[PDB]
Amino acid sequence: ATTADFKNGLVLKNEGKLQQIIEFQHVKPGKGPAFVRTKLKDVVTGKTIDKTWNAGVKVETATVDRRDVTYLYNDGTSFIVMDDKTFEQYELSPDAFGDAGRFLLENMRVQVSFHEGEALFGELPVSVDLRVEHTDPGLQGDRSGGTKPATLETGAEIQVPLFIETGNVLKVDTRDGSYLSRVNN
Ligand code: NA
Repeated sequence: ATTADFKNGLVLKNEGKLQQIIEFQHVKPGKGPAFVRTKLKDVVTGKTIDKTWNAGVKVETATVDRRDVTYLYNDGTSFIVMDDKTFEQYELSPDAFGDAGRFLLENMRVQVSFHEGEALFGELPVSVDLRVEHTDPGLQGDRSGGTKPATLETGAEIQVPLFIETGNVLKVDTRDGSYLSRVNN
């Protein structure tokens, strides 16, 4: 409706794009009119910009419908994906999950967001369990502290503590590709 309606995660229809408010601030400069600064992220492209607004100016929002979805596979071109409730099978851009698509497994439960029935983007869980394809031998005398590169079953690489071995199943933070913990048998 207006700038007063601004909060983080709110998505605007603006100059032909759909842009999420990542950060906003109402500003009273103490000389002249108030205005708003918004850090905006194109939800599709991921490109972020800084924009300013005349305080109280009309804005137009998009309702984003979030659907619980299962990732099936990569057909060489698209991510193939099934809507959990409807069981409908459709294509997503390989980019639709950002850098975190790095960590998609077959049959991973994900969320996809829509405006007027068109997929905008997908999200993995914050934590996912991925197996180690390869890392250097485990060192239990912590003897090499620090971390070593590990290659996950997806081909994604992360830093892991020295005690990790090939075949270990790790918990991984998808927000920044960081080691969380080792899953036990
Ligand atoms: Na992939």
